[PDB]
Amino acid sequence: SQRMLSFSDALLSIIATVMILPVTHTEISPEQQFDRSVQRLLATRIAVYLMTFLIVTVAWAAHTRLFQVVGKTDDTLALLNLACMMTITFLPYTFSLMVTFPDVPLGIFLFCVCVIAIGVVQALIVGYAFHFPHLLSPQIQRSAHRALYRRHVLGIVLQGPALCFAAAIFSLFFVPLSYLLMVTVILLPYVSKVDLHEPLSKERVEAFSDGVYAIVATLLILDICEDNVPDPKDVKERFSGSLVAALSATGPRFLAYFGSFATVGLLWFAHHSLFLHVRKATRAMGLLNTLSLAFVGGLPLAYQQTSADELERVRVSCTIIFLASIFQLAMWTTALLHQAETLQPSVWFGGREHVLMFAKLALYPCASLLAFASTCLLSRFSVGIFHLMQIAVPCAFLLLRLLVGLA
Amino acid sequence: SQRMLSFSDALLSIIATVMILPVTHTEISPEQQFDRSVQRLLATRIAVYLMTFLIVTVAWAAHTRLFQVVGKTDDTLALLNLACMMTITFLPYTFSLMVTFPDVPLGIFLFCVCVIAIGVVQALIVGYAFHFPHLLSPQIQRSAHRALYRRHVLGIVLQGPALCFAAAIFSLFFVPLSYLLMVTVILLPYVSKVDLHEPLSKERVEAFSDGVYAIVATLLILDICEDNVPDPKDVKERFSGSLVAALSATGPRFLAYFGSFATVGLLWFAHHSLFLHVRKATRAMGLLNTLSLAFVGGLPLAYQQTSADELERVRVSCTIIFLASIFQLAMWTTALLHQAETLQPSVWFGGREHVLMFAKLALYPCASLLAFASTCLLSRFSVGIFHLMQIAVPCAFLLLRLLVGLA
Repeated sequence: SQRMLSFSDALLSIIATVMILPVTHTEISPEQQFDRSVQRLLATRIAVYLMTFLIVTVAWAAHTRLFQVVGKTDDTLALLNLACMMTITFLPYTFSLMVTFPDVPLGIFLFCVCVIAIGVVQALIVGYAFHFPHLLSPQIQRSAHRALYRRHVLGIVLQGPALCFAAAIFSLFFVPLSYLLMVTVILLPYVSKVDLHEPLSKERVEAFSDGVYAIVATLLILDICEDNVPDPKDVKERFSGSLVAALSATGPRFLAYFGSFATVGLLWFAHHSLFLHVRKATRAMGLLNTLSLAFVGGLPLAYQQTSADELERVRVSCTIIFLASIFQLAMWTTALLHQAETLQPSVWFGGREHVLMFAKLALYPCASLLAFASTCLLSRFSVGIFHLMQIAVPCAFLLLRLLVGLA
Repeated sequence: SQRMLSFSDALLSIIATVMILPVTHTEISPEQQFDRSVQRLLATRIAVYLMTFLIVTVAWAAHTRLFQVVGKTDDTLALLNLACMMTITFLPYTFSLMVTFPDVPLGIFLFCVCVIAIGVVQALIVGYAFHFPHLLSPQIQRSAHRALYRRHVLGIVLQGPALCFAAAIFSLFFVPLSYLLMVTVILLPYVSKVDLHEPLSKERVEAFSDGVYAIVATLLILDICEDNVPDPKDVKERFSGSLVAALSATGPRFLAYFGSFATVGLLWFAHHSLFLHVRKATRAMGLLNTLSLAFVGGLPLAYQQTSADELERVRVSCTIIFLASIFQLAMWTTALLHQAETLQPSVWFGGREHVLMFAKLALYPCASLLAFASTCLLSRFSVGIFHLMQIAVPCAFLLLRLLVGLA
């Protein structure tokens, strides 16, 4: 069923985003005398977040590819894919167990137990589909007489788990540098030396993108609602017998959320407008989408420091913006492959909304590059001015594009 | 556009769920000598979570009703509804500001500022639609000549904000018992003394349900990933130079997540199977759905205590299960209204999957009622046995239903 995939992508997007939580609240204030240690901690949190997001995205891609061939789904497959969701959910904790405890073989053992678990869940799904082949994709067996496709399906869904099991066996009593056998789970699908590897549909990848955009836009208000509300005892504290004082004190956090939700929401708007006119995505499009989502998940942190010299924090925020928006612009740049089967005819080269899409997606990279140029001038606190300009232009952007095209 | 509503419902579901975060981690351990204060704190967190979920659901219903009449959407309306998302997002914090600081008029002022903000955003959306009436619903003005419908739209979208403004003005220098003028925002839509009030579509309400189910299933693994991983210094701590000891110590949390995700996932499965065969929902269906989602959002807490005499905690968990599942069973009970326009013909009274749906939705209420009966016996620790039985039966539930129907 198509609709179970909606819950699938929502839950897997939340799982992909789980790692940004320790990243957002990371004691950014340098009042403690452990600045080098704090920077090392930020480095490891960003690294683990990126790696976990990539791993969960790979798992989600595998799940949706499996559910393309078995699109028709009964209740039993619903329970089986719920078990698959259990396993994908437990993957990030095992990855974190690796990262925090590298030398201990137990982390490798648990992560590969998780990989074997997801693999055997997929294998059970495929076996149940095979035993009653009425719910497959319409052309796999309802139209094709080749049942040998089952062997390829089993291979693609079990190559990873077997390699992870072998890597765990190696790590038990061999050199722990055998991390590459685990990298094989992404290496082998990446290479195509030997219809399973068809690119992901626009609907599912866009649903994942929408879910991750929603969670990264809302996580900062999650932080606000956690403990940023003034306490009943706090009004007696600080000798401020009023609520205006506490609200003003917590105000910069609210300005941070203002900027964060604004930037993330308009990035989602640009991503959406890009994905309105795509009809058949490519693997490069999926890779650029996952990279862009990984780098846009970090905007909460970037704005969280830039709200609190500070030119370096503004630089970090603008660099995150630049990365997260160039990885969106690479999607639209990936039209030289073929405009016929990737983009709608109305948005083709020399199209009706042609320059509209160019500019509507290139303003954010343009804004970040102008910030990079502005770093030279001392009054480089234009990111707030950039915030206002970049949120005000799309309201009148149609008029600006019409004026540019008139000449 | 239909698809922008997907991001709408995802973000608004996350906003509706934001309040369960302080509820989940609420120092349940009674080792502190403030047990009465702890119980009072739990009471206020549950109350604020329920009220906030109801308020955000009302806001989401208003938003989706507005976007039914203006379903065709351009970029400008995308930015406007993003601003509406800003306002709906900020609503829960203002509600919490009320709850923590009741007597202070500032909380009322800020919440009504938020209400006026969402109201004026809706008003701007309606005005932009009116000035260029090419993107309305196909029958509002593309087929109906009555432009007076604009007055009713403005009334329905501005009656709430005006009443909240009046209530704030009252609270400024009158008795603060004027909370009822704010209850009017839900009272007036509830009453129908005087096509805007058409019941919500199955797609949107089911998308909201799927989003909230995903977040409530995943929030416990969020808690696990936050700080439940053993620390690099923790292995030196407790004189346990190994990882097995720390993993076993944090094990009951993982069993809690096992049970939580299992119960929430199968409740989502029951809800989904219920919503496969509905084609036109009613207002009673929407009310029962929002009530059920509110009461299923609390399962994380319930299992969080029941993992950690304890018969009372098991009782709380089973009571939450009972409420969250009777409020689903009331959906299916609401078929006596009309099976023709609510349920698919294959699932009508005396249908093919008739007893299938009855039992498939009634097992969880049956399990909770059996737990209530089992509380009498001393060995009432059958909820784990109930967990295993209730997750094992749906795998073979089709066979059980076939055997029952054979006789």
